[PDB]
Amino acid sequence: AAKDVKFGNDAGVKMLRGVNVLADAVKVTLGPKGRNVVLDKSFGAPTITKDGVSVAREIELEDKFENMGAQMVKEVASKANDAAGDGTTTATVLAQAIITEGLKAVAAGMNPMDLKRGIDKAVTVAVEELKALSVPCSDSKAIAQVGTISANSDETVGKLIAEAMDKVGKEGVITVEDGTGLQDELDVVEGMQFDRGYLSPYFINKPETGAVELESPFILLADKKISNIREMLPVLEAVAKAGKPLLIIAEDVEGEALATAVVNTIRGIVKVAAVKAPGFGDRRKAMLQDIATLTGGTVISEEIGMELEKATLEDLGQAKRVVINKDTTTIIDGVGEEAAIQGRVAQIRQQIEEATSDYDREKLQERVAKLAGGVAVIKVGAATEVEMKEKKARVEDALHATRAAVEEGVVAGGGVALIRVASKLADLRGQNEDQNVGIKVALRAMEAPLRQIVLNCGEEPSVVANTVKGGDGNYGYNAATEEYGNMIDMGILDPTKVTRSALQYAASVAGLMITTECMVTDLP
Amino acid sequence: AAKDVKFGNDAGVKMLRGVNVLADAVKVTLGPKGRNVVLDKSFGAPTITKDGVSVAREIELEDKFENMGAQMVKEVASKANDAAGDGTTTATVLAQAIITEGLKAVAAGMNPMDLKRGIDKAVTVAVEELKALSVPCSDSKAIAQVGTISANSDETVGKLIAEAMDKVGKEGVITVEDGTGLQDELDVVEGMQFDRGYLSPYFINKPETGAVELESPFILLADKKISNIREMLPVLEAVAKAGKPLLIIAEDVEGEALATAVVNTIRGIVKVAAVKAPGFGDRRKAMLQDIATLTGGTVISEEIGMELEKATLEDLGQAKRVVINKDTTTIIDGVGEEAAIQGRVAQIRQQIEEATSDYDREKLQERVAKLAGGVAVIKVGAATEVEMKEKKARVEDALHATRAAVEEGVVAGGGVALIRVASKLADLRGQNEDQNVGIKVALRAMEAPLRQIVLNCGEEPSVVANTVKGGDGNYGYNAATEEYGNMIDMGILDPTKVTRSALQYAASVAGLMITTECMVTDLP
Amino acid sequence: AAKDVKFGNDAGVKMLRGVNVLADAVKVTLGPKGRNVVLDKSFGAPTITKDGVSVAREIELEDKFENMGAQMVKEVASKANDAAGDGTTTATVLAQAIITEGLKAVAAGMNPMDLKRGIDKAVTVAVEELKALSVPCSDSKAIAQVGTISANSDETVGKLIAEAMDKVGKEGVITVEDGTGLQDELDVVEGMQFDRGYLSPYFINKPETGAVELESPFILLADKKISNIREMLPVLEAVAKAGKPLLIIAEDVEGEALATAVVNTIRGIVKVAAVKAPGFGDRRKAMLQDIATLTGGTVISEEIGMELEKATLEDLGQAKRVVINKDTTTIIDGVGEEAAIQGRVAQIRQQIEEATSDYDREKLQERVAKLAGGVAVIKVGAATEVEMKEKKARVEDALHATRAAVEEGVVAGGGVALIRVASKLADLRGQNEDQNVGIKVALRAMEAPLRQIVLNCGEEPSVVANTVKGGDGNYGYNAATEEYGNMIDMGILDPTKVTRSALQYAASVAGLMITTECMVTDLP
Repeated sequence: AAKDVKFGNDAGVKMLRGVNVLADAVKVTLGPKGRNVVLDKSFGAPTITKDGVSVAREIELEDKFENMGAQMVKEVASKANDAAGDGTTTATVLAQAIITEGLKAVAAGMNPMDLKRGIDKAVTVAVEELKALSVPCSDSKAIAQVGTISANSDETVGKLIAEAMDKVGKEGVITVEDGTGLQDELDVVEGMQFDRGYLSPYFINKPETGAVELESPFILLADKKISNIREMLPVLEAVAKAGKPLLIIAEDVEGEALATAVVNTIRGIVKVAAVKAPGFGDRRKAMLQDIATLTGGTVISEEIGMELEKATLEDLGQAKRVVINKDTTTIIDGVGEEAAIQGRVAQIRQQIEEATSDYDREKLQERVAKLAGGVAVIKVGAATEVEMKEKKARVEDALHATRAAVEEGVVAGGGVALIRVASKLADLRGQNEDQNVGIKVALRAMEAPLRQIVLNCGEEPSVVANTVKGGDGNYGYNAATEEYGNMIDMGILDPTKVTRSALQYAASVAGLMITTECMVTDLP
Repeated sequence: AAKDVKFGNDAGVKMLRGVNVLADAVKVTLGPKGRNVVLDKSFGAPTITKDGVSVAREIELEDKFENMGAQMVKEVASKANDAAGDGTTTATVLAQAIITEGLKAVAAGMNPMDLKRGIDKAVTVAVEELKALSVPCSDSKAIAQVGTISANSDETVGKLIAEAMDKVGKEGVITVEDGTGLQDELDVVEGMQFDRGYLSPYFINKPETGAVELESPFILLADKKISNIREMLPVLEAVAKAGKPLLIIAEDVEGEALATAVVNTIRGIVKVAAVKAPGFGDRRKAMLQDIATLTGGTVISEEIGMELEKATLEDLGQAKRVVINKDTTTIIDGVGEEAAIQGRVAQIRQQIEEATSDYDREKLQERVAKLAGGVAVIKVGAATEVEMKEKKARVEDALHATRAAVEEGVVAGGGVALIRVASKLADLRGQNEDQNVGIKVALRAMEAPLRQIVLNCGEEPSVVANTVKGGDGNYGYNAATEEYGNMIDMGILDPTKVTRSALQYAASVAGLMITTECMVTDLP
Repeated sequence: AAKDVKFGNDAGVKMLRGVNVLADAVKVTLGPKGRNVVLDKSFGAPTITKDGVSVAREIELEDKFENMGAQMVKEVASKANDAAGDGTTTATVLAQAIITEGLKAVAAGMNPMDLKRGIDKAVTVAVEELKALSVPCSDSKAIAQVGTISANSDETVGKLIAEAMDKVGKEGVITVEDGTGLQDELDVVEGMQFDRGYLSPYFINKPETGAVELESPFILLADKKISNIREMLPVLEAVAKAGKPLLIIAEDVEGEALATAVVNTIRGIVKVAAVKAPGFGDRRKAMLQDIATLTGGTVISEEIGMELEKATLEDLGQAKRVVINKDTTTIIDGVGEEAAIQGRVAQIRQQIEEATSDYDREKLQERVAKLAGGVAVIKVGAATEVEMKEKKARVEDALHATRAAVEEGVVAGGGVALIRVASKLADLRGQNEDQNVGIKVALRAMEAPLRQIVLNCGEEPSVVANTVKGGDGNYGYNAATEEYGNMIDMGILDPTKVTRSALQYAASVAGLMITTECMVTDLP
């Protein structure tokens, strides 16, 4: 359709306005003294929330250009939460900061490309600095401390996490489920998890968390690309007769007839979810085998002349439960044959011993790790179903926070780590002056989160920032108690991974936006 | 419907406005320091891009006249990319330049026809000059150097290209596919390629590249003109039963019932693509035979009393994969019979020996070349599916750049070749003064690309252009490092074919537009 | 009246707009290829001019704020012409340049006060550099060369100047008058000149040059402050009876009754001009004596009981002619008594010998210099009254240019001196980064005049500037011949004083304007 096109500063003011609406709405919720945000609902009474992610989700602007600015920052900042399990609001606050001052410099005549180089440099060094400031979290004592901190100081949740991680490894697969009573339960089970999410977002099940749970599903393993439902109908019918849901693990499901029907048609009659087989090339085939033996099912491969038209229920595998999300599939309890699973693990173990290269060995043992590793299932018990459900949420949150913590450590929370590394980089320079202001732009932006936090406290942000900067190490301001001190000792910290992801993604969009000369959108 | 008609300068200002919007939007992305362009999407978050071809694709204007101007330049400039595999944005920048100054002269009272003759002359001589400035790229060392340069200095990609080209000829057919693992693979296979594109653009498949891939398709060869689906339904049903896609190679498919249903109806149920048989007259029939034997299928000819109503699956040929685009069809792995294929090649080889004219011999051997030539398939391997997919793109790009390079050599990139040849033509003259300004208009326009590139660098374009022009040979400005030097040594070059196609097509529309006196369009 | 008040950037854009109208109108006339400007007149046919001072005089804007911006730059830039006899347009061009980029930086968030400090520093050093680049003009050969150059290469005018200056000193008082015939005449005459201009601009006589000529006027010396006409009427009557004009040299004339009547009433009946007595304190009295003896008149001092009520014609002095302007009064031919004048000069000469301090000696000899110096009168002869009048103008212009040249030398004209000193100051820095951009702002602005000059030539200003900067010494671009070379040898130069005044005044307003936060004006 006829388009509306904007160039330079015109497009600049437009994006800045859309970003400021998004950022200003979301940032009010930042910190222990964060304010509420009311989100209207046609469904009934408005929702009062402090979850900056929920607010962002509702932000859409009327002006096509301004809306483009907001949707850009929203997309990138969301990648932070996906990556580190948190960081979206901080990413938005930083983004707004870098974009605001970056565009000012651009409008002052500075070179966009240089400004971006400077911003990029400061971020590189700053990430190094965060890495240095990081406090590791490896021992079970640490793991529990982080866990309870994330679970709002719940010693029990920390224990659970630490116990699960100890019983399955810090990088092992751990799930959280509803308890059967008062007592918590933990049991490692034959299972597996691979980095492959649902093909269609429309597969989301009851779990509001943006996931899909399937009780006793039938796993269908086919290394073919299923684009049409025709050669799969018989299976679907049989599955339907069983009343059990279905999980389709194929090379890829094309939205021509299969994914089309599986979604558009199966909106209640059946529970079917589809995901891509892990890996590519030959490994894709091997892994499907691992999954097959694990679930006790067989893979349908055209190479062997296997026909989905003849795929009977016995070919389908099964698991106690399966949880799929944006980019992961976890097979919780494979109905596989213990000895068979052990046989494969041994078979692959042998292959590793006779490997002729590092690459082969690596991938080979990654597979045995999955099969031989198992899944640790946490069953959150409580006195009442309400408590149980609430605690379960806490466990899920703490689990993510802790995993991120074991991976890259922990750093002073409250927006102090960012303002810390920034104070160090005061002598950093670049190939030229534009690059230098670029560097300054990033450094000043690193103070935005703390200043926002102190703003919601009704305190003076430039005074607290000035004070925190003058200090050293993990010395900061505790907005909860509104007293200065050692952030780590005060138990106010964030996984270094979320602070890093937040900064990097924020700098990413800020950079793109600062080096954008033209915007194209449909006319109203 | 009632039309709106414009004449002379009125139509002139209209087209100029439509061209300036299109060119200004697209040219911001030119050069190593090219800026970003945001393209709104209703599908979700906007797309931030630097691909001038993507931007152009989105340009549609509200004013009917201005939009005509833009659509004209877009259509011709796109032919450059199709021809040389690149050149569209440069073609647009040049076009804008020639059109801007041409119309000024026209409005000054100069003769449009003369102005165009002058422009046309300058381009003829300039193309000769580019030919002279060209550095050949024939030896495998050169082929690899160009290949890696195109693959962002990836020695491996250059190797691949050179290896493939050596194993199948520099003008042989080479395809790129996904790897089966870490290692790259290369294997010549039974295949063929002819200059015939898809009948309907609506046949475009998953490949966003404006192409269509078909895995294990059934090739239908019919030298009849299929306008109605009736006499083809039985075949379609059988194909459907096989679940395999279909490729229809017929004399021509008419949009009455066949192309209508094949597109409008087959939007998911089946995968059907249609293309015209190669050549015309008797050759059309002969070639279809070649394709038939190659794919192992048989041609349905009304001459022999063949009825499509009775066309069974055994009549249909098959290939491992088929890729069709705007103006080409490539049969990657014909399931033909080795001996049969060899028999035909021999049969035609004999025919060549007993040929009674140059024309006969020529076309005869063009056919044996296709059959006896084979297709070189490159399998891009990598450590991860992401890497593999990214590298594969690089290989595809480098492959096109290199093929263009072997054909017409290579020339100083960065908009330097055009400004070079232009500095030489300073004494060129024509039949008269109007023709002379015509010549000047084109020569000055040849500086547009470099000046744009330098503009995006934040540098002074008239100073760099002045300096580059004063130099000689492949001496230019390296916008990457922002230093002058020998473009070829600095590894900054373009295939002479793209620079040529860009200039010629740009001058084409510029000429038409400059000699346009009336525009007709529907009223709003 | 109710006011309209603006602050910060709002007032910024307003002043910038008013300055751009003023500067853009005036700068079109810059250089040998300067364009014309048409200034409407109700009096008859429009005036076509290239005199940037005339254009500026006509610039008044509708918007009260924008007009304030224009009137500010006009007032300061005019001080340059007053000081060095030229420089107004250059001052305007520079001012526009410094203001344009200064305000950009301010709007970018830079500190106004710092920016101004930087600008001020660059100007200080640059003036030093100009002083160093200066070519002295002292010997009569030089004086003549500069003179003819100013007189459009007229060897005769140069001769005249050099002859006059030699016959009366380089810092002596020289006047230009109409010739009595074909031959030029030059004669030193009993006269004097002091730095005191007319009290009311409404005293301007026939000389359109903004001056007042009085033939055989009666000089009235009164050290009293004349605010009322009452005690002066008798004198005025007597003067009227003589029909001769009158020059009133008093301590000060107050606009209550005297200056009121002398102007508002004497608009044709009499020719009366008034100026303040030179110096202050006791010196004011002494000097009046010198003037008295010089003109042969007597001073009326209340101290001695002198009453203006009784001031007869014999008390009034007389001179062949008197010329008064904005800030100077020149008594051309005092009817004093040779011996009396010689007596005073001797009397003061004695006082100098018995002086007890440097200050006394200095001022004492400044007085004898005036009396004993005399005035050199140049009589411009020609073949026709038209030629005579035209040549006379040339002599007056050349005389001013040359005097400025003897005082501070001469520098490469054509906007080359400014771009020269600027290229040297590339390493200059200040107390901080804002101060640094301030410095850069000034340096870049120093290129504006040459770039404008080359712009009017239809040439590329950034190319010529780049070339001139790369050169060294007085190497520049001759816009007249449009060839590079040694500006001084090519005879293209400006008195160092005008280039200096232009830069300083330009930086003055630019600084004030850049550090202005609020503007107040009446509402429309």
